[PDB]
Amino acid sequence: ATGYDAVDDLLHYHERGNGIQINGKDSFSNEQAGLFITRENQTWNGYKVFGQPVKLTFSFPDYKFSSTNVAGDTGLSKFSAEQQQQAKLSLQSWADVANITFTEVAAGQKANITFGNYSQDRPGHYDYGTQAYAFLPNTIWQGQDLGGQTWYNVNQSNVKHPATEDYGRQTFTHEIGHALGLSHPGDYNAGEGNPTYNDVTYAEDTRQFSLMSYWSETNTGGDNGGHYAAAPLLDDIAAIQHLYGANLSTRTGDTVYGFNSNTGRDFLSTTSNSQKVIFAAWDAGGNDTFDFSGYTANQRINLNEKSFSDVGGLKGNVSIAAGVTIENAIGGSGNDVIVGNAANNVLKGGAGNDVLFGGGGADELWGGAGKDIFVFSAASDSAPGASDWIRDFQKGIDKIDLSFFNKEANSSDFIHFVDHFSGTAGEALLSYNASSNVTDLSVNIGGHQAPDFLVKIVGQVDVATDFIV
Ligand SMILES: [Ca+2]
Ligand SMILES: [Ca+2]
Ligand SMILES: [Ca+2]
Ligand SMILES: [Ca+2]
Ligand SMILES: [Ca+2]
Ligand SMILES: [Ca+2]
Ligand SMILES: [Ca+2]
Ligand SMILES: [Zn+2]
Repeated sequence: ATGYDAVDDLLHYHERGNGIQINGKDSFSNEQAGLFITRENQTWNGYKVFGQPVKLTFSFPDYKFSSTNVAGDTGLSKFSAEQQQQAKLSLQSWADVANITFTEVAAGQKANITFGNYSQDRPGHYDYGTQAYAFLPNTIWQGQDLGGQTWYNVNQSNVKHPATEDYGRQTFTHEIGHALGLSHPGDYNAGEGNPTYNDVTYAEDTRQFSLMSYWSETNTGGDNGGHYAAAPLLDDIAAIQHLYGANLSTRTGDTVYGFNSNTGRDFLSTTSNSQKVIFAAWDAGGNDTFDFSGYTANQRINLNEKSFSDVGGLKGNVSIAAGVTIENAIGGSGNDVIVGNAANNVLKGGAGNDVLFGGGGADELWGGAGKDIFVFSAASDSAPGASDWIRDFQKGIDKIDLSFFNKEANSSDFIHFVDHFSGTAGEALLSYNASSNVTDLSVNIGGHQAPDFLVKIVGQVDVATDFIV
């Protein structure tokens, strides 16, 4: 396959919405999913009151063991230090993406959101079957609002030890989601008490898209390698930003995600090949980098909004929220596909045989070691006055892929190299400056005397060996 083939594949990964069908189910857009996840229309600001900020209190009540909660469970207890630590990280991950402020109050004081353990379904009888539950805002029961109560079965090791068992951390984030107004992404009525993914309302009801889902990411072709996302995923972000607005203050500086991270978030960071990230990135400003340099797997990194990447040997485990511009990407030692966006991007392949695609804007492309391919598919990819730079081209090793153009023209003779321009569309001209070590690649795509495409290349280029046309 050409570099362009790989780029095209990654660009059309997890297409959604616009009425298409997936797995025999309706596909929802990110926006549609956010609305459906919030279909109960309940918020802490009121019924059908959307887009407004909120300040909420939370606490860890000192629940009495022989007490019985509103759901009929007993053997209650206070959250441990470990549970409190992880719950606070889950709270923060919601506050990162929407205009929610969380403030802890004392155990005995009235709080909007509470956390408690249960262990028995009736006195003296331990429950090994259930996991957790919570009540949405404005859930009125016997005249009282249950909204904000969250409850967890501490017999489950993941609930007891969420710092080392990542399903426990996901469960905290999930139940807080309910406490904020999110539902499961379907009611699964057709399942009649024994539901499966076959009972979803829309195809993207999986853990690839929402941690409010219980269905495996594999149902949509994801693969999280046995791990569970700690923090709100792509459609969760749409849902909670619908409810309380997008947080425009978050990570507005120059932010590095992955290796060498300055996020100060465990779920956005890694320090080793074995530590696998799973996240949907929310970022409100600055010049940002997806640094996946420390992974050995073949990776696919897409810097477009709402798009999915294959990172660290997982599939569809990294994504970028709607409205977010991520500028730079760094691949690992594997054979990577790296696709930029309309902004100026710095793309670095690292070792391995990589495919780089800058797209629009003035991009800076580093193949690194290996046999790399730099792909172009529009004049606007590298317009005179905003040219791409390929900063480390090695003749006889790297390649420039212009194959899109002759495929589109259905002609082997559209793109062709000449020693001088004539005005004929398709002409390509190489000009080598041995003094500066820079080669110019100019192409007349649109059919004018002045070329409308100019790539600047550090290094010699051998026309006989270095192109895919
Ligand atoms: Ca940033
Ligand atoms: Ca940015
Ligand atoms: Ca690489
Ligand atoms: Ca770009
Ligand atoms: Ca490389
Ligand atoms: Ca290279
Ligand atoms: Ca470009
Ligand atoms: Zn739930």
